[PDB]
Amino acid sequence: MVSKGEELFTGVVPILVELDGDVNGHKFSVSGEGEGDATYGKLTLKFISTTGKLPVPWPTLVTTLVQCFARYPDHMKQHDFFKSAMPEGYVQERTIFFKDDGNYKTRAEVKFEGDTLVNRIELKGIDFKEDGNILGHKLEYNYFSGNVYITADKQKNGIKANFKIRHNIEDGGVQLADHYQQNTPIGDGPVLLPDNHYLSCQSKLSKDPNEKRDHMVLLEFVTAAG
Repeated sequence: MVSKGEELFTGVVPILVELDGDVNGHKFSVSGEGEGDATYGKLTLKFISTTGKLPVPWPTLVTTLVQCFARYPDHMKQHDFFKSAMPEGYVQERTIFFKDDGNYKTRAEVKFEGDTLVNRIELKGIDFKEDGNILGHKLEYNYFSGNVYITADKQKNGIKANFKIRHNIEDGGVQLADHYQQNTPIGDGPVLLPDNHYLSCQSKLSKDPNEKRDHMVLLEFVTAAG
């Protein structure tokens, strides 16, 4: 049978993202608008910086800026924690260790507001080197992929995940970002605790030729597997 929360994602769902960030005392805000279609695991979004000068590369913010839009194959639907927590939603927490540099710590609440999926985020970054790859803006703006490895966290009625992102440096090298993640439902009802599996993710960053504010256009595909 079709799950309650699963039925909320059969079609195109509008998305709003709101992030407040503080990286080594540099404050910034990001507003995102777009849509997701979990039938195809497809997200299309436009992000705009609204306050302080964006102190970090846009690519380092992709993973923080809604895994309920993952396409879960039919044979895997009973391992989809994310949709099962809806519409009340879940809290997502991460620490993102940038190798030989600082870390982000994030807390996000993901839920429906009416028919819109909303991601509200607070982001704190510390210990970043002021001429490093992040504060020095030395990362390429193009494309990366990821495998989010998900395990059940039945103590907290949620999940844990960890994964690595390799961000291309302009010089040719790679800036590693080690992600550690926990998700806990906001409601008190039953959620699907999954067997071990992963999310295969692909992110394509682009620019709106007409847009003069600091911004990021994102096309993303997310597919459960394993």
